[PDB]
Amino acid sequence: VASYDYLVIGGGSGGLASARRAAELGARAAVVESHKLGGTCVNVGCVPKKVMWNTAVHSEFMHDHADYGFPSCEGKFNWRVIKEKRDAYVSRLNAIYQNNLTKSHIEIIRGHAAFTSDPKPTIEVSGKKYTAPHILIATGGMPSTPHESQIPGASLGITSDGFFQLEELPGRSVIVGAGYIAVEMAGILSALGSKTSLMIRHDKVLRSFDSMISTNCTEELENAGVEVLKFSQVKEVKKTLSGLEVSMVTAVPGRLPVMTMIPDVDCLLWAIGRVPNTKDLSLNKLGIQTDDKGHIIVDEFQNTNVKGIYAVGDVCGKALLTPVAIAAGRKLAHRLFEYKEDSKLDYNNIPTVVFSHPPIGTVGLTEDEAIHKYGIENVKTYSTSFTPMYHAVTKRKTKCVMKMVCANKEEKVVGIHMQGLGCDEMLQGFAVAVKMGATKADFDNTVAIHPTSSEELVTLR
Amino acid sequence: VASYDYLVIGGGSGGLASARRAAELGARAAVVESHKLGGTCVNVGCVPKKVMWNTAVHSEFMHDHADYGFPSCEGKFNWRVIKEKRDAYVSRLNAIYQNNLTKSHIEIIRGHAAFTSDPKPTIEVSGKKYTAPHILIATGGMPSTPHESQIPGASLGITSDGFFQLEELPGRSVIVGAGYIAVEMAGILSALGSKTSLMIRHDKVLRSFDSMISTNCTEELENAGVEVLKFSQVKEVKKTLSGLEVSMVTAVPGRLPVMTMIPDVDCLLWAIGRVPNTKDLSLNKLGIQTDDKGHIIVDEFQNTNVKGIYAVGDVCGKALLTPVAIAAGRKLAHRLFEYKEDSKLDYNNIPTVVFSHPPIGTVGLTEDEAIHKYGIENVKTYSTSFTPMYHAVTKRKTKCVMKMVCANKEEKVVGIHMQGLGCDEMLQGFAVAVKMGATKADFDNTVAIHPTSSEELVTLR
Ligand SMILES: Cc1cc2nc3c(=O)[nH]c(=O)nc-3n(C[C@H](O)[C@H](O)[C@H](O)COP(=O)(O)OP(=O)(O)OC[C@H]3O[C@@H](n4cnc5c(N)ncnc54)[C@H](O)[C@@H]3O)c2cc1C
Ligand SMILES: Cc1cc2nc3c(=O)[nH]c(=O)nc-3n(C[C@H](O)[C@H](O)[C@H](O)COP(=O)(O)OP(=O)(O)OC[C@H]3O[C@@H](n4cnc5c(N)ncnc54)[C@H](O)[C@@H]3O)c2cc1C
Ligand SMILES: *SC[C@H](NC(=O)CC[C@H](N)C(=O)O)C(=O)NCC(=O)O
Ligand SMILES: *SC[C@H](NC(=O)CC[C@H](N)C(=O)O)C(=O)NCC(=O)O
Ligand SMILES: N[C@@H](CCC(=O)N[C@@H](CS)C(=O)NCC(=O)O)C(=O)O
Ligand SMILES: N[C@@H](CCC(=O)N[C@@H](CS)C(=O)NCC(=O)O)C(=O)O
Repeated sequence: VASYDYLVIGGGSGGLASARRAAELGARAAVVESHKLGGTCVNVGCVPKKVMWNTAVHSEFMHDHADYGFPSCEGKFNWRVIKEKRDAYVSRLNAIYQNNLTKSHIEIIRGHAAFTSDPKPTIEVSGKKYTAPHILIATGGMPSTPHESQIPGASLGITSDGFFQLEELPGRSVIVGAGYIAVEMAGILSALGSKTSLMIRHDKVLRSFDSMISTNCTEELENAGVEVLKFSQVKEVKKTLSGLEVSMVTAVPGRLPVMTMIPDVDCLLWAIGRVPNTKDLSLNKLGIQTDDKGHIIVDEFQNTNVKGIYAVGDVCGKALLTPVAIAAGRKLAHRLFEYKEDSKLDYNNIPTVVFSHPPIGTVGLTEDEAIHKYGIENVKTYSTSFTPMYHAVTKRKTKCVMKMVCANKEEKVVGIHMQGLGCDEMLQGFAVAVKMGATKADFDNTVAIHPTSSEELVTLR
Repeated sequence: VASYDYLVIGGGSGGLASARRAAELGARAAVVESHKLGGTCVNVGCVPKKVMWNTAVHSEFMHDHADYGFPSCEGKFNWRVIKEKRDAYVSRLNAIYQNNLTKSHIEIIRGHAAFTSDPKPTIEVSGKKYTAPHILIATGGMPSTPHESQIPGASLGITSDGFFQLEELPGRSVIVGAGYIAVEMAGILSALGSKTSLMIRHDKVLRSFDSMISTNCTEELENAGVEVLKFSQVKEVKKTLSGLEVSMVTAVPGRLPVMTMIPDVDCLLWAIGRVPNTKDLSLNKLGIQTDDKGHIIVDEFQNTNVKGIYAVGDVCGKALLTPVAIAAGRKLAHRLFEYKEDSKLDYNNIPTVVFSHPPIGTVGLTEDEAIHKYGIENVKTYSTSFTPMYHAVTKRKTKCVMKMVCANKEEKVVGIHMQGLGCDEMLQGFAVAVKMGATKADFDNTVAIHPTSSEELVTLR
């Protein structure tokens, strides 16, 4: 039984960040990884998604070429070209992260870890045992898929994982789900030329975001040529002579249900949820608490219910973002190796960008949430809607919407919501100000930058 | 003699903003304008520049088309197309601003104003006299040009004003100056295909910015194909059979001066400075103080040395930006019409974006300025240099540089400097945080947004 100061299970964002910080503090750490380092962020998430987004962005801008005095650009996107370059870039990152571990003197244990029956928390990887007074579980999650028992033929569809394996642009694609990943995929496929449908169970996408964003976002998708099938769900899928055939039930409220067949589907993409990766850990051998979805339960300091066992990131099922896993993993290392007992991540005011077209940036409370938190009488919002200067000369148009949620008399800024060109790079610094507890006067007292979209947030009235 | 509560001379940013705010407060105001409403911002500055920038941006992105899996885009930019659309957009703004005045019940007095000999401050416009207990001078400035006496043939070159009148893309262009406007013009002309030279008196452009920016900016220009003629100046200009011929002296220190002729120049653009527009105001009839450049002298509350006469904007020659004139004009109206005596603009921490390629964002103190203000021992900087993810797949490259200047033990953030893709929209919110007095811990305690360029500023080490 080889002993370490810190044993990290999972080599993704959370696991890598925590191990690296602990190593700086003097800990002798090891990272167990069964697949590729970089985990979801590098291999099948953040990075490859962003590259594909940059690609779709090129597609749109190329529609405006003629308006801007250039000659029309004629044609066919070649998926294999960018696919090959994207994969290579991912290969470059795997090698970098491996190097990052080595230079820090972190040992890399390759293989699948599982807890043992042993009294003091001990894991086994490929017959060998390993132990540490501090063990971090950061196994992330995976895409959820329907059971054939509930939706026959479900296994004919792919997930975001399968998306990153595609070698050609699908002619006809149907995306099922209404969350950010669904929105993202539909927008990329559609910009690149796939005939795309997005199938949602209600009337709007991103229903957990501020209602101004869910509304605007659903409209922007339609305007960009994505067919949004509202109040619809898949009843069954089947392999026809040429592609798939999707049976769906549409049940608009105040109406009779109607069954529709969607034929000649090349790609059926499930974007319905993510499941934690805890199933093969043997948690129960130590009685580690999970919820009924398999998520590991932790307190505010990332402690599990077992002493010296912690969990961070997607496996805990809260705020499923790379920077959250990183920050929680870092704070945890300072708590354990620097004896900072108050060291923990504040889960409020975490900013999010959704890579739609145009992109979405959000931080803090939605209008409804502030209304529930402070009372209708104590909530004031400010908002604007405009056409970015970029489109002053284009026939194609996109809008920019911004909303500021204030609370109390002081008008403390408790939430910012926007969609528009530039919003992806604009959010970060306002998130700093929101975190610091700025009020509307703080915003108003900052001189504007002209001409930009960003200045709109500092000149709201 | 028609009397008003507030008389505003000049219908640009400063004048329009002040008059509109005063009118909201109940003032009976009039705006005197001899040309077009919107002044420099609308007609020959901010707006038309930004449109041209968006156009040059299209040019660059179109170089990356093939890398991104698209077919190569072949050719010739048509200047007249965008020029016509740009002019129309400007026409649309003039009509909007005129309307904005009308709905506010602001009278518009068309013509050129000049002060009279009359005891109580009174102006005359086209034979009629006008008076008010409060008179704002917001006449802006103009491009500076050399005297034929010092540089023979100087009058063959054009200014940024003339740039907005060009009907065709110049084949060969030479820009003289090292300030933001010079940088901006060279970058637009060069991206659009003009064979461009930028002639500077020293070794770097933007010498008043942080040295990290002046260095990076000069390098980025060279990389983008702009020829930067260092330590050079124009000795004479002459009209040859086909274009202009520019005689220049190059005087590199540690070297002998060398005279060079630049032949076949289509466009010689002077971007050497701006002069205040006070020459035809008859200031001396009231003894209003100016400096030796003709700028109006004011105190911290925009008061001139004469009671009930104020000045804002470019004519005062400090922080020559549209949003500064606007903010100072607004604060002044609240002081005069809302009796807020402490109402004034703080000229510290004003943010600036330079529309280069890639764009520049700056706010607060340069490294040298903080060193002079707090002492070497009390200044700590953090910086980074990286290649934006956008270029992970392109053969063409641009860099992103960021620098944070901290002061004292607390590490208060006193200056932020960056250049890179997205920097134009990224600056605003960090400028809010800087204004509020954030420290490095405030930045560090804000969760990052991945993957973006913006996150680099919150994860500096
Ligand atoms: C398509 C997609 C797009 C996304 N886009 C973004 C985005 O733009 N921005 C953003 O912030 N977030 C984004 N996310 C979410 C972000 O990727 C995740 O929140 C983040 O990767 C979670 O990190 P983690 O460390 O919890 O887990 P992971 O990164 O999943 O790491 C888990 C690791 O543990 C390994 N492992 C699992 N079990 C074991 C075991 N028993 N033994 C050994 N190794 C094991 C796995 O192989 C893996 O490498 C996206 C996610 C997806 C799916
Ligand atoms: C090429 C260029 C690009 C720029 N780009 C930017 C940018 O991107 N962002 C930014 O923030 N700033 C930019 N600026 C600077 C910004 O335009 C100026 O700071 C701003 O317009 C100054 O406003 P103002 O009200 O002082 O004067 P102006 O806007 O010049 O207004 C002066 C007005 O007074 C009128 N007038 C003058 N004298 C009289 C008189 N005697 N009687 C009647 N009317 C009179 C003039 O016709 C004019 O309309 C740019 C400037 C230029 C030249
Ligand atoms: S996609 C890989 C992830 N990288 C990042 O999110 C960048 C993080 C910043 N550079 C930072 O906070 O320092 C990832 O998994 N990173 C793990 C890591 O240790 O950086
Ligand atoms: S280019 C014309 C200028 N407009 C702006 O700078 C936008 C200002 C913001 N909308 C704001 O601060 O409200 C300009 O000269 N504006 C004058 C005005 O009164 O808005
Ligand atoms: N600031 C935003 C919006 C554009 C903007 O600033 N527009 C001004 C002209 S400079 C406008 O349309 N003003 C008209 C009005 O007052 O509504 C951007 O640059 O996209
Ligand atoms: N955040 C910036 C920089 C890109 C970035 O985040 N790169 C990471 C990969 S996700 C990297 O190269 N890491 C290598 C390292 O640790 O230096 C952007 O998105 O452009």
